[PDB]
Amino acid sequence: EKFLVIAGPCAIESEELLLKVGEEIKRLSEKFKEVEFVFKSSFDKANRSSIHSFRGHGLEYGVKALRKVKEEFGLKITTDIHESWQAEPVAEVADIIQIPAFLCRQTDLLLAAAKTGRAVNVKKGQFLAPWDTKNVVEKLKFGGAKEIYLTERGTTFGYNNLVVDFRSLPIMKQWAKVIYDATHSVQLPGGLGDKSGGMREFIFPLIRAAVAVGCDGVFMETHPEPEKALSDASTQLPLSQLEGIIEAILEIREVASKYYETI
Amino acid sequence: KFLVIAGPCAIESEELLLKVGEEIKRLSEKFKEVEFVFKSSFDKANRSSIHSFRGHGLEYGVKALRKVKEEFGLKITTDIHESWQAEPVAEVADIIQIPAFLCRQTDLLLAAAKTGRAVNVKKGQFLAPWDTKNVVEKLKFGGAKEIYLTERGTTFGYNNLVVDFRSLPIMKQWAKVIYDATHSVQLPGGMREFIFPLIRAAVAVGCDGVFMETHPEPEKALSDASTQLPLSQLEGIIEAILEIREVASKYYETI
Amino acid sequence: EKFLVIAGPCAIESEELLLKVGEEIKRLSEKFKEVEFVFKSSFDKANRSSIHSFRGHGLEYGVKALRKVKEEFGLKITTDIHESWQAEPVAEVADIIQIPAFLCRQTDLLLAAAKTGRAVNVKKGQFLAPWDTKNVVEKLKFGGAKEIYLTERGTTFGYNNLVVDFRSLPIMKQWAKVIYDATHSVQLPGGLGDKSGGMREFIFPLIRAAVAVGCDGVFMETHPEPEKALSDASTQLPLSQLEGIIEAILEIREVASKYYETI
Amino acid sequence: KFLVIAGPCAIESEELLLKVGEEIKRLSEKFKEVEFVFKSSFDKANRSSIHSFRGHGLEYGVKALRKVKEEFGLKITTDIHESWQAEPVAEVADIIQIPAFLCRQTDLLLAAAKTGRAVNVKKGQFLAPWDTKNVVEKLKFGGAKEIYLTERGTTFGYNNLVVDFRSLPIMKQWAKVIYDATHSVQLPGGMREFIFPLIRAAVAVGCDGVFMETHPEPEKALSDASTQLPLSQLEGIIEAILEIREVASKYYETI
Ligand SMILES: [Zn+2]
Ligand SMILES: [Zn+2]
Ligand SMILES: [Zn+2]
Ligand SMILES: [Zn+2]
Repeated sequence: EKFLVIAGPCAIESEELLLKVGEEIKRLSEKFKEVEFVFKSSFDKANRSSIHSFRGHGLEYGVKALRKVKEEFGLKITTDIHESWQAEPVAEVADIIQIPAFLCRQTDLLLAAAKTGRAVNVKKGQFLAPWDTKNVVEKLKFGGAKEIYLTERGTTFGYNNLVVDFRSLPIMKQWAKVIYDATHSVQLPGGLGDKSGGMREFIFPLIRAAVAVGCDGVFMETHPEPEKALSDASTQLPLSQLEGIIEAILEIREVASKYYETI
Repeated sequence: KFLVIAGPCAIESEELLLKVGEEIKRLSEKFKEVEFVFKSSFDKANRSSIHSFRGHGLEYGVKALRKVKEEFGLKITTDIHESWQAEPVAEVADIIQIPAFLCRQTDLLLAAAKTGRAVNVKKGQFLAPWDTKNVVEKLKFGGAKEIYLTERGTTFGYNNLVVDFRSLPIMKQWAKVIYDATHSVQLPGGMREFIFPLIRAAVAVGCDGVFMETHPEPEKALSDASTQLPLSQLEGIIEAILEIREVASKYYETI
Repeated sequence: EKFLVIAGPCAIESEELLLKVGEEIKRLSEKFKEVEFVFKSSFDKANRSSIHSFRGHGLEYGVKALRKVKEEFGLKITTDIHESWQAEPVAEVADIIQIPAFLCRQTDLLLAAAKTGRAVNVKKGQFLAPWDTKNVVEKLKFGGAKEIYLTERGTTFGYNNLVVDFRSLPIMKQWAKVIYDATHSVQLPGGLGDKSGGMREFIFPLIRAAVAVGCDGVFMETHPEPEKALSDASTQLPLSQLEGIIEAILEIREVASKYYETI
Repeated sequence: KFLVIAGPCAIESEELLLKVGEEIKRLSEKFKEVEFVFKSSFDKANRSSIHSFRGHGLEYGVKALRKVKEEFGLKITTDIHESWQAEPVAEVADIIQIPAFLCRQTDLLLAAAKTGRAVNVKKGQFLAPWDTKNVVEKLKFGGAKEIYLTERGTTFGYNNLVVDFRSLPIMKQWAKVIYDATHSVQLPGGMREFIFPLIRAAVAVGCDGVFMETHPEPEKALSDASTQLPLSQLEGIIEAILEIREVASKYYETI
C-alpha cells in the first residue's frame, strides 16, 4: 500500500510559514510518487505547559491558512481538534482529523470527529497501553469512522521522559493503520523551563527503527528554522533535511518489507 | 480544616446521591474538624468502552447535586470535560474538578477559573510533581483563588499506577494537596485492599485532604465498582485518618 | 511484636566511626526499650558506580570492627555479603546477613547465607515486583533460613530515579517480615557524576508513610557528618537526627497500629 | 565484521550443544561477512525458582563448550557469576559474559578483565544508557581491551521490559554494542512474536552485533522456553538483518 507521510510545521505561526513548507512538501510529493503526503499544522496548541507560551491565531485563521495550502498545492490536510464543536468547521478543510494524545479517551471528541465522514488519526496517549487502543478504534467505528489511524508518540517513562515501545506497532496494527510520530516521541515532557525539551539526535535513528519494524506511515514536524519555532523548537526537523529522511525510510521500508509479519 | 471529598463515582440517580448524601451529612455532624464536600460526576466522559455507563446528562446531574446541597447543606464538587460546561456547573458546584487527562487543557482550566469557584485539578498520570506549578499558574492567571491539586497516581508500566508520595510535599509548594485514595489503586484498562493503607500513608506524609469514592453497594456501581468504598466503612476510615493526622502533623515539614 | 531498627554508617570508613555511631545507637537502645536495634555497616561497597569510589578496608578489617561494636556495646550486627564464600566468615559476627538488592536473585549467595543459621535480610531488587519475592523467600527456606526479612528500597522508575510503591509492604508481608529502607529509597541511581545522587528532604516523610502503612522495621544509614561520608553522602542521616526520627515513627506506628490489616 | 552470538540458553547436554553448533557452523560457512560466536550458559545462577533447571556444573559446561570449539572451530562465550569462575572459564571462552544483574559487581568485572579475554556486559535492567560509561571504565582499568555492552531491555513497571533504542547510539560512544533479541522481549517473573521485529529495529538503528538464543525444540528447553528461537528460523533472520544492515548502514550516525 502507499506509504503515508504526515508533515508540516508544529503550529500555524502564520499563513506565510505554511506556504513555505507546503511548497517543499509539494516538491517532494512530485518526486516521491509512491508516498501519500498529508500537510499538518495545528491552528491551536491548547495544551502548552505554560500560559505564557504560543497557542495560535485562532481556528478561523488556521482553517483559512490550511485551505490556502490545499488550494495552492493540492495537498491533503490534517489538523487537530480540542473540543467537540471544532470538528464540524475543521472537517471543511481537513482530510484527516487529528485527536490529541491527552484527549484520546474523550468519547465526545472522538464521536464528533467520526461523524464528519473524514479520516481520523488518534495520537496514542502517553498513559495508554498498546492493547487499550482497541476500544479507541471501537468508539470511532461506532461513531461512523471508516478510515482510522493510531499514532505511536511515546509512553510515559519515569518523569519528563518518554520511551517508544516498538512492540506497539504490530499490536495496534491488529485494528487500525499505524503511524509513527518521529518528533514528539523524542521530546522531554516539561523538560525545560515552562516548556518541553527534546533530543533531535534520536529522531532519525528511531524513525529507521519504526520502518524496519513496519508501520503504515510516519508523522514528522518540520520547520524552515526550528530554532525560531514558537513550539517544539527542540524537536522540529529542519525542512532541508526532510527529503533525505524520506528517501532513507523508503529505502529501509523496501528492504525490510518482505519480512513484515501478517496480522 | 481537613478536607474530605466523598460520594458515588457517577450520578447513577438522584436517589443514590440522596442516600449517600445522608451518610455524609451524618459524618459531617460527627466530625466538626472536617470540611466535607460531596462529589459525583454527571458524566463519565472518558470511559474505556463506548458501551459503558456515562450518565444521565449535565442537566439531570446539576439538578440532583442541587438537591443534595439544598437538602443536606453540603458543599458540592463535580468535574467538567469541555469549556462550555464550567458556567452551568458553577451554579451548584462549590469546587470545579478538572479530570486528570485534561489537566493540561488551558481553555478548560481558564473556563473553570472564570466562574469564581474553587478549582481542584487531578494530576495527570503523565505529569511530574514539579510540572504542576504551571497548572496552578494558569488558574491564577484565570482568576482562580482557591486551588487544589489531587494526587491520583502516575503511569508505571502498562495498566498500573504507582503513588509517588514525594509528590505531596512538592505540590504543597504551590497549592493545597488532596490525595485521591480510590483512583490511585485502580488498574487502568484496581485493588480495594490497598485503599486504606495508602490513605494512612497520605496523612502520615501530610496532605490537606482526601478524596474517596463511596457507594452503598460497590459491586453494583456502574463505574469504579472494583474500587469504590462501601458506605459503611467510610466513618471508620475518617476517624482513623484524623487520629493519624493528629499525631503525625507534629512532623509535617514547613512549606 | 518488637519493632526493628537497623541503623549504622553506610560503609565501615574506620573502626573509630563505627564505635562513635555505635555509642549513640546503644544510648537509644536504652531509651527505646520497645525497639530491637541492629547495627549495620558494609565492610565492602562491591557495587559502586565508579572504579574510583571508596569500597572499604576489606572483609577481615570490617568483621573485626563490627565485632568490636558488638563486644563494646552488646548490639546485634548486620552486614552484607557479595559472594558465597563470605557467608561463613561473616556469620561469625553478623546476627543478620544482608543480601544486596542487585544480588537478590543469585541462588548460591542466598543458599550460602541460609545455611549459616543466621537471620537473612534480602534487599528487594529495583527490578523485582513485590509478588516475585515469594520465590526469594522460598529459596531461603529451602536453604535452612528460619528468620527472613524482605527490605523495600525502591523500584526503577525511568532513568536515575526510584519510586516506592507502598503496596509492596502488605504484599511482601504475606511471606516474610518487612523492612523499609528509608535512605536508599530516595537515592538517585547514578544521578551525579560517577556517583549516586539523593534527596534527603524526602527521607522523613516516606518513613512516616512506611510506618503508617505498616512494616516490621526500618533501615536507616546514619553518619556523624553525612557531608564527609565516603558513600551515600547525599542520603545518610545526620546522627543527631536519629533520636527524633525514631521517636516519631514509634508514635505514628502506635496510633496507626490498630488499623494494620491482618495478612 | 557484524557479530552474531547464538546458541541454546543453557547447556542442557553436550549433545544439544553439538547439534546447535553444527547449524551455527553451517551458517558460519554461508555468511562470511559475519563473525559467529557460540553461546550457552553452564549455570542459570539467577532462576526465579529454586526448583528450576540450573545446569550440570562449570566443569561439565567448560568441557562441552571446548568440544564445540574443537569440533567446529567456533569462538565461545558463556557467562560467569562469581569472581573465581573467570579463570577456568577463560580457558575456553573467547568472550566472557557478565550477567545483567551483576553488571555493577566490580570484582566480577575485574576478574573477567584480568583473564585477557574479551568481555561482554549485559546492561542491567536498572541501568540508564549513560550509566554504562562507568562499567566500561572499570573493565579498562582491569586491563580489558575488547569490550561489549549488550542491550537487553529496561524495567518498565512490573514484569515487563521495554527496549529504549536510544541506548544503542548512546552506548556506542564507549563500547561495541550488541542487541539481545531474545531476553529483551521476555516478561520477568515473553512474546516470541516480537523477537524478529525488534531485531530489525536494532539493525536499522545500528549496532555491532546481535545476540539470540536458539534451540532445536524451544518448547522443550529447560529455560527461556517461551523465547528461544527455533533453530530452523535462524538462517532466515540472519539473512534479513544482513540485508537491512546493508541498506541502513549508509545512515548510521558517526560516533
Ligand atoms: Zn509539535
Ligand atoms: Zn471514580
Ligand atoms: Zn548506603
Ligand atoms: Zn536465556
